[PDB]
Amino acid sequence: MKTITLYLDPASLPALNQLMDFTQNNEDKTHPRIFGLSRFKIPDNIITQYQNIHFVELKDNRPTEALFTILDQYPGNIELNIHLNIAHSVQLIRPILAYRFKHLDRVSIQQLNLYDDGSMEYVDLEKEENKDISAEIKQAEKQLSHYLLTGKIKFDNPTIARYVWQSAFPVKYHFLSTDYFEKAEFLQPLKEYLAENYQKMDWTAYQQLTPEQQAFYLTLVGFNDEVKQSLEVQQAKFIFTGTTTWEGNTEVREYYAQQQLNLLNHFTQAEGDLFIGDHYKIYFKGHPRGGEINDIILNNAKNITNIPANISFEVLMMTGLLPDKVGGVASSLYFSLPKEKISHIIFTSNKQVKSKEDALNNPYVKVMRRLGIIDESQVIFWDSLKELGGG
Repeated sequence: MKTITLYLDPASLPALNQLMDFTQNNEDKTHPRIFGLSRFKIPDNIITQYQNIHFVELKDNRPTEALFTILDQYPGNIELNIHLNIAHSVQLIRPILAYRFKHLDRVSIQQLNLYDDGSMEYVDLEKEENKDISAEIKQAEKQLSHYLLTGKIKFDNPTIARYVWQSAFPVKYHFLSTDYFEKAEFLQPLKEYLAENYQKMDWTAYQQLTPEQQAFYLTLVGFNDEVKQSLEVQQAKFIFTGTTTWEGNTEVREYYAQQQLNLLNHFTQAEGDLFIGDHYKIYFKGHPRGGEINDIILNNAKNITNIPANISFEVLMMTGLLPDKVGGVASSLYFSLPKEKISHIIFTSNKQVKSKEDALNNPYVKVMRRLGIIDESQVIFWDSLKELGGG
């Protein structure tokens, strides 16, 4: 009997957790492993160190049929150890369930480990607030066994179905926010249901491996030493989160570059409304699709250190390199940050947000406010901040 470990995720957070799982087990050079991590390319010089390592593409949050080609290489008795994105768990496991049903005597499912995509799960559960959660769980289970038996996916509550895997297999869930499940009242049937099967996502796994495995992990995540060392200086650190353009009544891109510099100045300058203090080392996390706007900010801000697109907040949290403060333009990414680290989040104008009021009704914002992670005074609409000088 062979165990085969499958690592599947179209997003980022589950993949980061699963690359950590691989890193921890990396002394084992031959354990059969199948990677379907859409955002991460494992280096050739890492791959050639392993035997029985496979790669599968995901198309619409589901591995392609090349997955069966891989499994066929393993005749005889197999048990599958599967790691999944929670939000997409139904689509992701699909081909796995289909393969199992053609080999019921040979192939079983050993364990599922599921991790949060991010804020999405929480924003989705909020939509389920006026339902009888207890009866929703019971139906989801019946519809899950029907999916296992026939392959027919039809869930009355796709969101709740993400949390019923235990009706069928051993499962361990890893949550960004266990407080949400323990404090959201409509969710109590679910909390008591998940019983011994959930845990708070751990961010300290990195601190416990060998220095070689740490290096290995930094490599898996594409974290160059240059940026890492800069994030290690012994000084207060602040990250400004950048953006592109917004509804500012102009196609003049320069205007958006100048205004973001003014928003940064509100954190950076003693005269600014959001002043963080004179002793903070400043960093910049520009929008990936920032281009030349990232260029102006970088060239017109004083000693600001740029952080490249691949080093996400999730990457910093996994390696313990998250700065002391994070502030700037709003992104759902702020959902993952510990409370003590969030300073101010500023929302620019678009179709969904035309004011602070609208900003407070943003989905991920509403759940952070419910959780006590940010106060409404930390939420700011962009044009409420004055223009600061130059000197």
